[PDB]
Amino acid sequence: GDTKEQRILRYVQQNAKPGDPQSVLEAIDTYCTQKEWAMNVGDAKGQIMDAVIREYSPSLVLELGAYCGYSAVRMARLLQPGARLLTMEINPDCAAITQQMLNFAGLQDKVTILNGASQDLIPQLKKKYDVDTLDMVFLDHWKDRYLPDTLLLEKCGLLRKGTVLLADNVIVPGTPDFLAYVRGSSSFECTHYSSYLEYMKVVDGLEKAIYQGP
Ligand SMILES: Nc1ncnc2c1ncn2[C@@H]1O[C@H](CSCC[C@H](N)C(=O)O)[C@@H](O)[C@H]1O
Ligand SMILES: O=c1[nH]cnc2c(O)cc(-c3ccc(F)cc3)c(Cl)c12
Ligand SMILES: [Mg+2]
Repeated sequence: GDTKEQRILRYVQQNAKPGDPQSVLEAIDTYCTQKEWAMNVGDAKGQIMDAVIREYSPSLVLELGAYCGYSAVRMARLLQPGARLLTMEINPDCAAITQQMLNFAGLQDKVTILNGASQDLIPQLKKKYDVDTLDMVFLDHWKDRYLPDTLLLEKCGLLRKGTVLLADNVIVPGTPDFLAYVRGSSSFECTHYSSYLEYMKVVDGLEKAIYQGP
């Protein structure tokens, strides 16, 4: 009766070392490679995300799209003490898996799961979650939302000079509108990171777009 996501969690629960985030990541990677593909950011693009977290050391990170919690584990494990991750997930079943995955890895104290559509939650961040500004945003939910969620973040005043946006899948499935925006706009300084689609040999990439403000 397991969903694909419950199958991933079941595999982690019996194979990974409890309280060990790295072991959790390794187990998910193993499942997706050997048994059944899933849309985790994956290890190859994961290395790029790790480098970004390490370089900028964000105290408040926002993730759009949690799924099974793979990327939340990846990022949370690298956050400095005192730092926090907020992750938005529209699907309550995925939000449940993500919560269990974080609990297993022992990272539940660094992460808060917000349930609902990013378009609905973003305007609530300041009032309802005491957010000042964000240090980093990881966009990895659905391609049609990348551009409007970015403008929504700006409109709500959640980005500041230096805020790092990191977008997954800007090549496959591809996000031409978002790319047109960050690359064409003086409000952003951009870097493309070429890599591979999770657990595949197909080329994909991340885009890092750093907000310069007005
Ligand atoms: N508008 C939206 N707001 C919040 N979540 C959304 C959304 N549109 C799609 N999603 C969710 O975004 C997820 C994309 S898959 C996310 C994978 C994850 N970032 C990882 O690397 O581990 C799905 O679980 C889907 O339910
Ligand atoms: O919808 C997605 N949201 C967040 N990340 C995603 C991802 O990393 C990959 C894919 C994808 C790419 C190619 C393919 F053949 C099937 C699926 C999707 Cl579709 C998403
Ligand atoms: Mg993705």
